[PDB]
Amino acid sequence: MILSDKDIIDYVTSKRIIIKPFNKDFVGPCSYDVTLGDEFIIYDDEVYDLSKELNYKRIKIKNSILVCPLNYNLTEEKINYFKEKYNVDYVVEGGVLGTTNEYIELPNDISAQYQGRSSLGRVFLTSHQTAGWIDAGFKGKITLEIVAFDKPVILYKNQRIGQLIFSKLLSPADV
Amino acid sequence: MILSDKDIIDYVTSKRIIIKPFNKDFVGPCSYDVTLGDEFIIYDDEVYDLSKELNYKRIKIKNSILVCPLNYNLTEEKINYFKEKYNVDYVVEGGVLGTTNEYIELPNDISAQYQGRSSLGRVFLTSHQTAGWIDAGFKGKITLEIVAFDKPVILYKNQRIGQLIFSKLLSPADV
Amino acid sequence: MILSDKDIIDYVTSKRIIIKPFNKDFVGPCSYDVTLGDEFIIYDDEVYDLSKELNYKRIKIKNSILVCPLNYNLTEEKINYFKEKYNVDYVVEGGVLGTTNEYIELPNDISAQYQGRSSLGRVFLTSHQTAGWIDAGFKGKITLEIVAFDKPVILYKNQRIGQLIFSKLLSPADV
Amino acid sequence: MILSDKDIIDYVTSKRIIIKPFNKDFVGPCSYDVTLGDEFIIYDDEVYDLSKELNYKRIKIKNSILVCPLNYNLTEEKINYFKEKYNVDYVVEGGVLGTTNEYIELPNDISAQYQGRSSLGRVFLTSHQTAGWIDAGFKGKITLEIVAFDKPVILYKNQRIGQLIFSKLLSPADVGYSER
Amino acid sequence: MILSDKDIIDYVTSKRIIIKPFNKDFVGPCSYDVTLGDEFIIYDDEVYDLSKELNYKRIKIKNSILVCPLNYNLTEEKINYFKEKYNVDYVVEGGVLGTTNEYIELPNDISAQYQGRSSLGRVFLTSHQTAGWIDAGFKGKITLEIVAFDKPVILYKNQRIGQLIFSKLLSPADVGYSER
Amino acid sequence: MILSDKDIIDYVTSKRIIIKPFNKDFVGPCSYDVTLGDEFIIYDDEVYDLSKELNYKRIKIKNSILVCPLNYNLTEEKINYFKEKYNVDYVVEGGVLGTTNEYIELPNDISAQYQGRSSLGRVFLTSHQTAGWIDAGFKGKITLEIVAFDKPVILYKNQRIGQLIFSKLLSPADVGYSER
Ligand SMILES: O=c1ccn([C@H]2C[C@H](O)[C@@H](COP(=O)(O)OP(=O)(O)OP(=O)(O)O)O2)c(=O)[nH]1
Ligand SMILES: O=c1ccn([C@H]2C[C@H](O)[C@@H](COP(=O)(O)OP(=O)(O)OP(=O)(O)O)O2)c(=O)[nH]1
Ligand SMILES: O=c1ccn([C@H]2C[C@H](O)[C@@H](COP(=O)(O)OP(=O)(O)OP(=O)(O)O)O2)c(=O)[nH]1
Repeated sequence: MILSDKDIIDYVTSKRIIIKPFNKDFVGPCSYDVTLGDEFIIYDDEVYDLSKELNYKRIKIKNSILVCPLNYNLTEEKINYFKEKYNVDYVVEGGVLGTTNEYIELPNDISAQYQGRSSLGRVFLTSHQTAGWIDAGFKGKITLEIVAFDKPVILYKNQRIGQLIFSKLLSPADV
Repeated sequence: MILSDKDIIDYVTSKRIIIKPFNKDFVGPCSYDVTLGDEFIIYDDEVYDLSKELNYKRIKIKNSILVCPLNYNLTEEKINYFKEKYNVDYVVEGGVLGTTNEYIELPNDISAQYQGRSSLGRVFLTSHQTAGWIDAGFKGKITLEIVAFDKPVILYKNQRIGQLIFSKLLSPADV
Repeated sequence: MILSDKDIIDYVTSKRIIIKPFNKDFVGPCSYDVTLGDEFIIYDDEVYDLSKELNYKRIKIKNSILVCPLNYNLTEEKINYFKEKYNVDYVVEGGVLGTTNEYIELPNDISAQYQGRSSLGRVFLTSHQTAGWIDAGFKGKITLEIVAFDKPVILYKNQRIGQLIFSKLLSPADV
Repeated sequence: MILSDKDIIDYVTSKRIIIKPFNKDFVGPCSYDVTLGDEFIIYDDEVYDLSKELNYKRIKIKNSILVCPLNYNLTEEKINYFKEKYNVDYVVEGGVLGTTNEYIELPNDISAQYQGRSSLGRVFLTSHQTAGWIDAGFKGKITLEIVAFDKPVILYKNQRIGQLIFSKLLSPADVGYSER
Repeated sequence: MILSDKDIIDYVTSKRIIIKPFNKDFVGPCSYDVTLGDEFIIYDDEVYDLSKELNYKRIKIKNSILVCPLNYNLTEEKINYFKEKYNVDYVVEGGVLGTTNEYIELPNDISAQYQGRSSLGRVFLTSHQTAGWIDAGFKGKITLEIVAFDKPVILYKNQRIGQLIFSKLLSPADVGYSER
Repeated sequence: MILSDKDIIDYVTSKRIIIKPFNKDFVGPCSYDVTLGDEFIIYDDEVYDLSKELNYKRIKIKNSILVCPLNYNLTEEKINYFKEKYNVDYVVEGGVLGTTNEYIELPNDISAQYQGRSSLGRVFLTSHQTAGWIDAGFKGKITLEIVAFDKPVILYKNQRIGQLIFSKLLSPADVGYSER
C-alpha cells in the first residue's frame, strides 16, 4: 500500500515520518519531492575495493555543477569552456555522490523508495543506480549516485532531484 | 498491494484503469506488458539545461532500430555496415527517447511502475533510467529512456518492451 | 504491503516462500540479502538480436572478479597489472551476467523485487539494470546484470550482492 | 480491507463473487443489500439437542408475516385479530428461520459478513444473532434467524432484510478441499 | 485493515474522520469509545409497521435510567420501588432507543463498526442488536438500541456505552451522491 | 484484512499469536474454532449496578448443561424433569457466563473478533451479544455470555462454541503500556 498525499501529510504531522526540512508544496499525489544538497563526494582511488577504506575528495558548490558521462575526456580547456558557457561552478565526468537536503526518519511500519526525478530521467541523468528501497527504521539523509548517460547535464543547488515513495509494511519490523 | 492478473482484468473492464490499446494476452501474473512505439526523439544540443527549451529531432522508423552504447564511435561506414548486416532502419549511439504504444489513465487509488523487460535487461538494454513510478491520476503514454550498456541491441517496432506493475494506494490521492 | 522480517521468517518457515540456501542472519527489517554466485556469463557476439540464439562464454571464478566500466580499454598488460595488484581471478569490461547462490520459489500471492546492494551502489556498481520485479509463481535463481559506471569494482564470491523485497499481491495470481 | 461499491461491481462482473439474482441498485457504498425469501421454518421440539435432527414445519407466506417476541402468547383469538387488523398471512412468536432470496459464492480470497438492516434494528427486529461472518469458499443462500425483541414486527416478502459486507483476506485460503 | 490508535489520531487531526466532541483519551488500541446521551425514545404502538411513522415518546434523564428486560411487568408500585432504592430517574422495560453524544463523519475510504462495550455485555446489556457496520460517507450521531436480556441494568448519562471500530476500504467508495 | 488459515498457522508457529491449547484442526478457512469450558457463572442480584462487584455463583458441570430462555420459570419439578429426560448436569434460565478453554495472546498488529458458531445460531443459542472485537495486545481466555432466545438448548463441555476472526491492523497499535 503506497501512501497518498493525505497519508504523507498525516504521518509528517504526527511525526511518524520525519522529514527535515519539510515543504508541503513538495507533497505529490503519492510521493514527496526531495532536493539536491550542495555537497558532493568524488572518489580518488584506482579501483573500488569494499574491503578497504575508500579515499575521496569533498566538493561543495555555490550554485551548479555540470555532470558529464564517463570517458567524456575532460581537458583543462574543455572545463574552462563549459564553466564560461554554462556558468557552472564545477565540472565532473563519471560518477559523483551527492545528498538530499532532507534528513528523514522512518518508523517500523514504513519502507521508502527513492527514485530520481522524471524530468532528469528524460535527459538521461540518474541520481540513483539501485531500486532505492530504504529500510523501516532508517535515519539520515539520502545518498545520491549521480551519473549522466547521454550528454553533460547541469544540476542546481537545492533543485528538486527526485521523490520518496512511501509504502506500508505488512507488519512492523524489528529495527 | 500489487494487483494480480485478476485485478488488472477487472480494473480495465470497469475502466478504472485505461489502457489503449489493450490485449488480454499481455496480462501477466501481476503486471501488464506494454509495447514499443515507432517514434523516437534524439536531442541535438551540446548539454542538458532543464532551465531552457530543449532542441531535438523526431525520428520515425519502419521496422527496427539499432541502439549502440555511448561513445561507440559510429562512422558512416559502420552505420552502413550495421544497416546491411542487421537490416535496421536507423542506428543511434547513446541515449534515445521512445514511447509505448499504449496510452494509459490511472485512477486516484492506483500508482503504477514501469520496468524494462527482463529479456532485454539480460542483454544490458534498459528502457528506463529511474525506478519508474507513475502518479495516481496520470494520463498519457509512457516515455521510454533507452540506453544500451554493453553492446549494440536491435529493437523492433511494436515488440513488448516492458511491463506496468500496478499498486494500490493506502488512500485516494488528491490529483 | 511489503513483508517485514517477521513475515519473511514466517513465509520461509511454512515454505510459502522458498529460499535455498537460507540464512536467518540475512533477514533485514523488510528484505532478504542474497549472495553472488561464482558463475558468470559473457556474450561474445557482435550485437544483441533477441530473435536469435545468443552465443556466450561461461566463466567460473575461484574467489573474485574485477568489473571495469565499458570501453575501459583493457589490454594484456592492464589485465596482468590488475590481477597482480588486486589478486582478482578474472578481469572484465562492460556487461557480465552473474547469479545469486539462492534459488527461490514464490507463491501466487507474493511478488518480489531484487535490488542491488546499497554499499555497491555507492561505488557505482549495479547488479540489475531493471526495476527487478519478479512474478508471483516464479521459480529459479536470480540472474544478475552487473555493470560498473565509474571505476573498476572488485566483487567477491559468495558476498552479499543485493536484497529481495517481498510484496503481497492484492489477490492471488493465476500462475 | 472492505470492498467498496466499485470492488463489488468488479468481482460480480468477472464472477469472482457470485450473487444470484443480482441487482446493481442493491450495491451500497461498501455492502450489498439482500432480500427476504417467502419460505420460513419453525421448530417443533421441547428442547434443542444438536445431536438430533430437529423437527420443524415449513410455511410459505403470500406477502407478509408478523413476528412477535417470545412468550407473546398467541392464541387463535389473538392470531385472527392480527391477521385481520394488519392483513398478515402468518403470525408467529419467538425464533423463526428465514432465508435470503440471494444465492452467493465466495472465492478463496474473500470473506463476507451478513448484518440485519439498521432500519429494522431500530424497531428491535433482528435477522441474525451472531456476528455472521461467512467462510471464504462458501456457496449457498444465507440462512436467517429472525427474532423480535420488543413488539411484533411486520416483515414483507422480498423486502430488503440485510446487507453483506465483503472483506479481503490477507492471503488466499484453503477452502477445505480441492478437485482435479 | 483496522485503524490503530495512531491512525485514528491522524485521521481526526486532519479531519478525514470527524468526531464531535473528541476526547483523545477515548482512543483505544484499535477503536474509539463513545458515550451515552441523555435522551431516549420509547415507541408506543401495538405492532411495528415500517410503512408508517411509529408513535413514540421522548424522555430526558437527569443522571440515570434502569433498563429492565422485556415482560418485566413494571407497575407503578415496582417503578417507585426501583426509583427510590436505586435512585434512578426513569425505569423502562423492553427496547429503548438512545443516542451517542458523539457526532461523526466518515470519509469515502473508511467504514466504521459500532459495538456495545464488553463490560456491559458481561451483564447482558446491549446497545445494538445488529453487526452495526456504518457506511463510508456517513454523517451523524450513532443511534442506539438498548435491551437488557437478564436482569435490569442501570445506565448513566455520559458513560462510555460502546466503541467505534474503523476499517479501511479496499478502494474509495461512491457515497451515493456528489456536489459541485 | 482477515488472516486466512495459512496466516493463522504462521502466526501461531512463530508465537506472534498465542493460542493455548492449540488444535491445528480447529483452523478454518479464515478463523479459529474455540471450545466451551466447563465452568459457568450465574449472577445473583436484583439489578445490575456496575459501580459494585456483582454477586454470583460458580458452577462446574460434568458433561452438559441445559440453557433455557429467560422467564422460562424453572421449578424444582421442571428441573428434575429435564435432568432426567435429557441427562443434563445443570439446568439454568436466562443469561449465564461461560468461558473458552482457549487462552490467547494478541500482538500489537492484530485484532480478533469472537463470534458464536452458526450451527448454534440456527437454534437461537448465542454465546455473545455484542460484536465481540478484542483489542490488539489482549491476553486471556474469552468470556462468553450465553443466552437462548427460543427454546432450551443443550450445550456440552468442550464442544466447539464459536470462532475467532483475526484481522490485521493498519499500523502497530500502542497496547496501553510498555515495559523495560
Ligand atoms: O519516462 C517517463 C517519465 C515520466 N513519466 C510520467 C510519470 C510521472 O508521474 C510524470 C512526471 O512528469 P514531469 O517530469 O512533468 O514531473 P515531475 O518531474 O514529477 O515534477 P516535480 O519533480 O517538480 O514534482 O510523467 C512516465 O510515465 N515515463
Ligand atoms: O535478471 C533477471 C531477469 C529476469 N528474472 C525473472 C523475473 C521475471 O518474472 C522472469 C522473466 O523471464 P523472461 O525474460 O523469460 O520473461 P518476459 O521478458 O516477462 O516475457 P514477456 O515480456 O513476453 O512477458 O525471470 C530475474 O529474476 N532476474
Ligand atoms: O544511496 C543510498 C544508499 C543507501 N541508503 C540507505 C538505505 C539502506 O537501508 C541503508 C543501507 O546502508 P548500508 O550500505 O550500510 O547497508 P547494507 O548494504 O544493506 O548491508 P547488507 O547488504 O550486509 O544488509 O542506507 C540510502 O538512503 N541511499
